[PDB]
Amino acid sequence: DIGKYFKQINTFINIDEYKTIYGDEIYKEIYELYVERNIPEYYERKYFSEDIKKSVLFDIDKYNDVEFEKAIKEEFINNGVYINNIDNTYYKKENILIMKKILHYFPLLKLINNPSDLKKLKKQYLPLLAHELKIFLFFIVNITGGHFSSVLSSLEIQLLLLYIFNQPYDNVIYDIGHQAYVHKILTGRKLLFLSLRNKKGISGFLNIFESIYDKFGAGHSSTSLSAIQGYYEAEWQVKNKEVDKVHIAIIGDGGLTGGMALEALNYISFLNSKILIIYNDNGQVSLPTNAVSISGNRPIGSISDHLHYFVNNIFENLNYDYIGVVNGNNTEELFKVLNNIKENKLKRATVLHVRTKKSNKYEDMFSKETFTDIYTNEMLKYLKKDRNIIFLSPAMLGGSGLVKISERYPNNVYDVGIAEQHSVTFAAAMAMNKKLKIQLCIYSTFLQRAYDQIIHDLNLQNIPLKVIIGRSGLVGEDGATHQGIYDLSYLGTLNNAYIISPSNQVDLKRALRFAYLDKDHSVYIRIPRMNILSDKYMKGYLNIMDDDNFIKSFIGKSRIIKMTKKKKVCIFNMGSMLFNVINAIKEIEKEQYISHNYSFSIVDMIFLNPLDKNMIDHVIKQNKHQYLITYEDNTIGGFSTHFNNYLIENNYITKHNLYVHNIYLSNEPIEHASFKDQQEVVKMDKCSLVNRIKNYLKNNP
Amino acid sequence: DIGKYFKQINTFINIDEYKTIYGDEIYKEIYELYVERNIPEYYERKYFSEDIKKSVLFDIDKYNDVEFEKAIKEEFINNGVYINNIDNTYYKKENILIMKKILHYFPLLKLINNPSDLKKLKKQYLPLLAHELKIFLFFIVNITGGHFSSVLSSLEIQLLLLYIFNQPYDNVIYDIGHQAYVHKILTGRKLLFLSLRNKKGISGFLNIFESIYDKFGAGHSSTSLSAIQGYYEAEWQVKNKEVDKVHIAIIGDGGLTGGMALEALNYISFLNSKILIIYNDNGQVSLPTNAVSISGNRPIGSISDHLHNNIFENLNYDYIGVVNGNNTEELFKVLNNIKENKLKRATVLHVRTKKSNKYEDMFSKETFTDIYTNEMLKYLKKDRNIIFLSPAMLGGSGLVKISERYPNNVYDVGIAEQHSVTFAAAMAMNKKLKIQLCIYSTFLQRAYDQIIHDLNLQNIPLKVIIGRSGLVGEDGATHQGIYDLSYLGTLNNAYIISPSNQVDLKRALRFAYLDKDHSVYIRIPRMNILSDKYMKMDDDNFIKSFIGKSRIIKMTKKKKVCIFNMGSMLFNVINAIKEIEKEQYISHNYSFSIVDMIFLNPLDKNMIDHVIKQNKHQYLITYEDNTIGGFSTHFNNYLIENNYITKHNLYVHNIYLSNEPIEHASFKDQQEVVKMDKCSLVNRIKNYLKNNP
Ligand SMILES: Cc1ncc(C[n+]2csc(CCOP(=O)(O)OP(=O)(O)O)c2C)c(N)n1
Ligand SMILES: Cc1ncc(C[n+]2csc(CCOP(=O)(O)OP(=O)(O)O)c2C)c(N)n1
Ligand SMILES: [Mg+2]
Ligand SMILES: [Mg+2]
Repeated sequence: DIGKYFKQINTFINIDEYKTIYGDEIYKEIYELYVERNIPEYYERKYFSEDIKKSVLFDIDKYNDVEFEKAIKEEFINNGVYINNIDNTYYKKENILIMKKILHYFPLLKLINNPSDLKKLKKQYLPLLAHELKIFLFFIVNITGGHFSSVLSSLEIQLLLLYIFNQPYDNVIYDIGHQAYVHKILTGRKLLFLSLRNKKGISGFLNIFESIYDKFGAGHSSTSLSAIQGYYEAEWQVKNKEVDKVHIAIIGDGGLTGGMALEALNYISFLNSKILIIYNDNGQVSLPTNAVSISGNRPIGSISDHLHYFVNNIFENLNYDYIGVVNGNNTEELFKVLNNIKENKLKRATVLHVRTKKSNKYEDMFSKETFTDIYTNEMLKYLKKDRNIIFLSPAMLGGSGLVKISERYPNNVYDVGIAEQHSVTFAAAMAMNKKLKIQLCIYSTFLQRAYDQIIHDLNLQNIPLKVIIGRSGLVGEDGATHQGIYDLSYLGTLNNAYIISPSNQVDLKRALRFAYLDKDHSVYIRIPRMNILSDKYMKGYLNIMDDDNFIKSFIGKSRIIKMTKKKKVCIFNMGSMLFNVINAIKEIEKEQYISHNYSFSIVDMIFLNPLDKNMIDHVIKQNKHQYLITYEDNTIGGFSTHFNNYLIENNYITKHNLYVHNIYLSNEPIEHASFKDQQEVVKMDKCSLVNRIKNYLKNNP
Repeated sequence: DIGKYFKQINTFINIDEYKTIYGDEIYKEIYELYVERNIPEYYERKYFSEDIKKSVLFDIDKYNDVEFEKAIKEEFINNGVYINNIDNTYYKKENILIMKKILHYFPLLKLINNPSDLKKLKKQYLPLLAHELKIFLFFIVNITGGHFSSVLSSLEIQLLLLYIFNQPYDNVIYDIGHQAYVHKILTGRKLLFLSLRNKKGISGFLNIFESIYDKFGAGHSSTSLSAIQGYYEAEWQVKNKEVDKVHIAIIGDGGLTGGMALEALNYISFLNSKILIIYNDNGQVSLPTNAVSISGNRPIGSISDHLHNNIFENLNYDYIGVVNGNNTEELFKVLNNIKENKLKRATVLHVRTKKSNKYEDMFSKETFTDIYTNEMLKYLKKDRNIIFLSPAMLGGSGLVKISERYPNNVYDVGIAEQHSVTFAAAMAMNKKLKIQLCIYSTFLQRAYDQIIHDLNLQNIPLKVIIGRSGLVGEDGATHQGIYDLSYLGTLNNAYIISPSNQVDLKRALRFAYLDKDHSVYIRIPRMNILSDKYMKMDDDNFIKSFIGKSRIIKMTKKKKVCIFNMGSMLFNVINAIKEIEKEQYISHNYSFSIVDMIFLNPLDKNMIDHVIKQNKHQYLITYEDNTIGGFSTHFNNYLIENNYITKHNLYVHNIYLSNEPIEHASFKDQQEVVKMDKCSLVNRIKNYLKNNP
């Protein structure tokens, strides 16, 4: 029985305040439908002004598998879902059965699948539907995972934008897309929601390849305003060269802190684009915000404090029509305002300030701890003796591991909001002080915004700034928007840039000890989004001093993993997926053919600038290895470039008759899936490795 | 005679308004010193409170060459100039003699060489000095080149900041650094100002390797506020772990339009950093602003409209009202009050200012940007659905002639590279329009998360025009476009075209016009089009014959060596090949072939394998106008995929721009420095051939 889960979900929701917010009649309706479980016999007549064409969910028992699959495919196509991008296993008969079992406990939600079925609900009962969605999320994101609180924050906004305006004819764009689950539910994607953030399933972000209701997809913030202005200006130019559409952008307080968002706001006002900007004010700018920083728990930004006090303001100074602070969780008042905007027309850009609420084997080779925990522990140890370490983060204190540092040394942490560019330049200016050590913690994907500051402001001036790069390699369920696979490819193009790519926690400790002791080098350390390897794995597989000796023994000193005449093949591993190479090598030697006609050596590279050419020439010229295969956890242009270019410098292929091969993550969007599945997709896992090495050995003898 | 130049400069400067701005006494002093040329005999007593220790500029005749060089080196070192970073020829005896000749015509400027010598001038005569600088720039930038109007815009700001505050103890940071010539003049670098934006001379931007008075180098806008906040927070943390110094940032209206500047402003207010922000309001946001865009000549930004409780007051800033920037007395009053007191809160001093008041035989006068403009206008004549965008670089990108004639077709977004790329991408999802984004190579470095995450990930068919690719020249290392192929080549769903001459550029433009399903990048170089003397179809046929179709330049048994050229430096390879065969040894033991590659994605492996398996070439050398990770990566990796080097006895070499800061110099000198010129090419190829036989 699943009813106990729904009862517990309802208990977790404060039902008493429903009366005060809405009214006695609304409270009674909600209590009867969702608490007393009293459903009318003809509730469709009571709650809907017109009859609704039901889905194939209620005619499932009368279908064979082939016909049922064809019918569900046609239904998804007619509701705008590009079903060919979803694996068929998802829309089978059993999955639809499970979804029906879930939806039977939702009298109004089980009968709504498209905006047309939404508009047949009586307006006065809109809060009731808003309650059902609230339970549904609590049942789905609990099982599949993803962003939760932000979805509840803007539930009424999505509901009312679907109810009132005519999408997809009218353009509506969200900012980060991690809170638009309700938008997906009422646009034809409800039945597939059990496949959230899996292989060939529903993404956690809006995608222009899932449906037509997703005008622009994003996972990086501060993008909605520019995107919606582009939509408005294109739809204005098309008519000019020959605007009944309503262009709406929903951006939160945190998103507006980003520079691109501010530029877009300024330009939207400047051009006077008839865009409604729903500023979702919720009190959260960074992740998280309750953490104590150098500026307290206050949300980051003078705009945030000004708007909280104002609850002429900033928007009015920028020549915006301002509708006062309107509750975002009140369907009545927001309905009034949005319906007025619909019936009328925007004669100038308008900001609808809205207040909302937020709080209200493979497995045996990885332990529970994370590399970021190791980073935090080392930084705490180094802070215990030296207080001149300054940490910065672009609104990612929790992910970067700085929260435990901000609590204990609040004056040592600067949370600049979503200000990657500002974070880099600020930290660089703070690193010019020889009496301070500055470490900047930023994700691999977010450094793509600040590469220009890394090059122009940090690399030209040789400023000794330490940059900690988190979430490097394959992230997992977040998707292609969060793929940290461009670190070595863009950092390796710069001089003065020491780059360290630890594979296990020991190399991470040594890299951070070097960064602590170093005072004249800009050092980047690539921390993977991965658990630390197990000690048993380190001993069995990896086979694993004063200041001057350590510094001499660390920089550019690669670690040796494994060391009719056989052909000798050496693999140069750079990155964090060395475990795949080790297991592939352990698997290959079982077969007699390769174990008789070949021998293998594995060399672990921890550096990209400078490179350990001594180890390369030890393998090439001393032990006379034949084949050379690189293995990097990065896309093209990384370690393969440096290894190939060093060999081309010295013309080793002519000298030693070397066959060369390269293995790296493919240059195709690594879609949302698990980390193991992501390894399997790019064919970089153990079995794919053994297959590829066998093919290469047996193709070039 | 040099006096005629000074007379012409005096005529070019409006001296009548000096009376109205300052007063009759100041007008009389200015007219007597600078117009009437009535210089007293003991004017140092009249104008200065204390005596000034003169430089070796007056005792130059008493020295030999070596002793004078040592003395001037010591003088430069004691005035803060890191003279070891400047070529010795710039402080020879003759250069100092010429600078002395120039300075003798400046009664007060010849006697001032450092802040200490500046503070000995009477306050009432500060306008007089402010006039001298105005002439001096009018004489030096005219000879050396660089940014001119912006320096005159903030002349009083720099002069007064030097006069009033204790630099370099107090931290003062400018935004872009193209406006700080007066700051360089009165910090010990005046004598070297003839070597402006030359090889091993003084830069056109503030550099932390030229002097201690430069606290943060610039070149990309929107950086001053973050840098000054970093300085303030470091100075605060040092004291906390154990602020008498004044932290001042001078940022203009255009600089604040950039997103990083806005974030820095918000965060400075948020943390209550005691920073004085001199908002240089001049009415100029983009380059230029008089161009007729979709919004006319109006300066870009609602902040510009609001200014030119305010926005600053809403952001919890102390606001001193609009103060004139060319009035020395009023700004002196305000800044002197700030000095005598001390900021108890972040303060924005709104200030209003004013803005308007052979190698050679192989290049013609036309620039590839002109070709781009002509082609785009020709295409606009038949189709009106072409939309152009640029981040505040209409003149440089070549869009001015497009904005003037099709104002509804151009969106000048200010310094909004990120906004420009995302805006254009969202505008490119409309299948009824063609969107071309024009952006410089270095400025595109700010727009990378949007190129990857927003444009390439969603396969949006946006055309991007990259200007100033390769070596730019006098602008310096901050403007080096040597990362286009290294960061764009890591892109699926991305066609990249790197024309070497105008014909390939026009073909790329025709493809981008006809194409409707690909994101196409075209690398226009900062170079003139090649001379026609040097060089000497339907839609489906052209599209088939263009994409991934490289061009052939030139094509005991001789060893055969082939060079794969990618980029815009093909003329160097052509001349190197023409020169190398003159020697009998190489012309007997080798034969050469040159293949011009125009595409990084998709690649013309047909031409590669034609040279590698049909004509049976032996050696392979790549040549690109880009840094590491560009074409060399793709060529080497393709050869590694097919294992051609092992099976077919290949020697491989690569020639690309060095990964070291290419300092400010001429384009020819910049080619010489990276050893990528003709003579260096012949030397390198000879060495490689004769080292691996
Ligand atoms: C450019 C960028 N930087 C950082 C993040 C990480 N991030 C995700 S949630 C968040 C803050 C969200 O703030 P807001 O816009 O108010 O969203 P809400 O909490 O209202 O959903 C941040 C910094 C991001 N998504 N994009
Ligand atoms: C990041 C960046 N984008 C573009 C440019 C090109 N650019 C040079 S001058 C200028 C505008 C300068 O505006 P403002 O800050 O008012 O300077 P001022 O005219 O006062 O010297 C621009 C966009 C630049 N220098 N930096
Ligand atoms: Mg928030
Ligand atoms: Mg300006």
